Amino acid sequence: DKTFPIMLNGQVNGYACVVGGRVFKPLHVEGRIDNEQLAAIKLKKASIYDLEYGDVPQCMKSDTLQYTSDKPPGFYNWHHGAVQYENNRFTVPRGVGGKGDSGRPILDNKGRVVAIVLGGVNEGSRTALSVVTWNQKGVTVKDTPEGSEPW
Amino acid sequence: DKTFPIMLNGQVNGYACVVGGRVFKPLHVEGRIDNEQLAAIKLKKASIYDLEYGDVPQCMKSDTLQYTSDKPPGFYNWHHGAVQYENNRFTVPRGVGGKGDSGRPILDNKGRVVAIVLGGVNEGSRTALSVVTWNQKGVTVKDTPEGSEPW
Repeated sequence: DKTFPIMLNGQVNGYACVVGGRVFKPLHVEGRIDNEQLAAIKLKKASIYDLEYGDVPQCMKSDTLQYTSDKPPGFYNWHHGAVQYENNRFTVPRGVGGKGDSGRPILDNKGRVVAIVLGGVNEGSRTALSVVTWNQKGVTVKDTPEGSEPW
Repeated sequence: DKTFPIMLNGQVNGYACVVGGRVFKPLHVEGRIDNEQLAAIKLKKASIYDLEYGDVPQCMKSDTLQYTSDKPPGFYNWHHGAVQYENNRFTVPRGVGGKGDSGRPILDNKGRVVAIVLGGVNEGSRTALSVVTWNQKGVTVKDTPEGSEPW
């Protein structure tokens, strides 16, 4: 797995992570990408999408496995423990999921990155997030609960 | 000894090596030289010669000892074992001496770099190389066996 922080002013401001099929960088924030191999790659950002085009030589291509439909409620391994929910983002503990750690992938226990967080700072006594994943049939759609800011 | 790979796209494409008297870089291939001290040195390439001018401060000057005439057939320490031949380049093992490792010096067992390889990919069930060294009286001449490509 290659999940890389983004270098801004010599400190971490983002967190770039490569995914199956295409290499991914969260283009919501800026900062020089730490990896030198990615340091010479053109940027392809859409109006609302903040994703890097996959231009890694196909030796290390598809570092991960993408995620299909049929979301279970079960455990998804997160950087800070497992997450367990199905209707929307898991009720992450308070304090966790704040700010400054943009671009963190939530993966299945089977190695299938279910979604990519793009904010969702607080959602009450619990907290869900604003993320993007396949819609129902494999459509890269973002869902943003109200009160969502990059985390 | 300072033998340095050449940095192209953040991976090794060449192999620069400093020699007695003058600092050497194989200018046949390109790529940013890894060493910062060499990163600010002008380039002096001839029509057929791919050698860097020696512009290192004379503190580390003459890192090696050059090689005189009277080639013995004996062992010359190579990056991949010793080499033993006199008429031409040693019958290197098959598979060894392929491509991508340009700029590798062959040294005497006494610390005297007999020649510098500049290709010679394959020469049959054995393999010799295309190299450059003193001719007979100390003349920097290249010999290229037929079927020679940079290695």
